[PDB]
Amino acid sequence: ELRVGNRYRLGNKIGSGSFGDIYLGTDIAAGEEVAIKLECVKTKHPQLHIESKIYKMMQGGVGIPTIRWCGAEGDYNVMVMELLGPSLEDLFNFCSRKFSLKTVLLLADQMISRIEYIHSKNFIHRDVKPDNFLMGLGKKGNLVYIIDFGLAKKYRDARTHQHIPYRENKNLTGTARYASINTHLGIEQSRRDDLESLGYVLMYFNLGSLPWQGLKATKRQKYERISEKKMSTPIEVLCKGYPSEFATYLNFCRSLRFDDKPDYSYLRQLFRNLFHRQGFSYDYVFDWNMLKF
Ligand SMILES: O=C(Nc1nc2ccc(C(F)(F)F)cc2[nH]1)c1csc(NC(=O)c2ccccc2OC(F)(F)F)n1
Ligand SMILES: CCCCCCCCO[C@@H]1O[C@H](CO)[C@@H](O)[C@H](O)[C@H]1O
Ligand SMILES: CCCCCCCCO[C@@H]1O[C@H](CO)[C@@H](O)[C@H](O)[C@H]1O
Repeated sequence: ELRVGNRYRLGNKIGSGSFGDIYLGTDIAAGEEVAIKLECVKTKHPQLHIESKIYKMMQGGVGIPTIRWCGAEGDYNVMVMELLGPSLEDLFNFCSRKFSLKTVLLLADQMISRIEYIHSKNFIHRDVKPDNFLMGLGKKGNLVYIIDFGLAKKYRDARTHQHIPYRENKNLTGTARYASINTHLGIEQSRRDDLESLGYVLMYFNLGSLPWQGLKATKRQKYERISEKKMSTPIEVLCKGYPSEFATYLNFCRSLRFDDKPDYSYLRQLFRNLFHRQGFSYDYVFDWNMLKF
């Protein structure tokens, strides 16, 4: 039996994290399960304390995981969080890697709002991907949460709101599959890039895979092939067979200037108007609704 924080029983691994994997655990006192993130202290660049600080700054926002405890204990840095439900990637697989339009639009609405919230607190996320959105549990089972602040960083000064400077020659940060075109080009990430990535996530959900997925290969040619393919795929080819709003969303995000504040409301309204034009009911009945978590 393994214990951390003189309070939590450590269980088995439930997932990966940017830096440190995630384990199920039990809060022995409260008789409740929790999620426990562990980072090895001999890791080359320890990050967990920084990440926990970001979670603390995000607290109180809708769809932000609650921190219960953080501390170092011997060979591990430990972060204990409220347990959440499955990831959108888990649920996508459950659903045979295709979501209905209704589900994609219900998800888009919340996901835009999560990103907007992180931006409002002065950070960019930098790794918007299905694995980093989790559904809640119980009464919050239809709430989408955003997680993993391991790659996040400030994009503006907290007092003046002066934007970070434009620069280039940046190494890739985040998943190549969902990176913005400017991220592939080595441009410093900013708010538009989180939103562009979300655009690719929504098309991934619509399509089942993206055109730059499953390319094969030095240091390496794989990322270069992804970048080249993504950069040369016409939006209208990517989005063929799906409502025009998906291409409108992507063109909008791509046209944002480096320091522009995105019109989040416009983007949410694009999808909401479509939702209601289609005559969907906003009843939070997702494709996985037969699962009762
Ligand atoms: O990861 C889960 N919880 C979780 N709560 C967290 C709280 C904070 C953090 C943080 F990042 F440290 F902040 C991470 C967390 N991770 C979780 C709960 S259930 C599950 N996975 C399936 O049920 C499933 C797996 C594979 C295929 C299908 C799956 O379920 C379902 F429902 F999709 F079919 N994963
Ligand atoms: C909180 C409910 C328990 C979640 C169980 C889902 C576990 C499946 O998911 C996973 O567990 C694997 C082994 O099972 C690990 O090796 C992987 O890191 C992880 O993807
Ligand atoms: C309580 C009943 C819910 C059963 C949840 C099990 C979901 C298994 O999960 C999955 O679904 C498919 C079938 O294995 C596969 O295509 C996916 O890759 C796999 O991840």
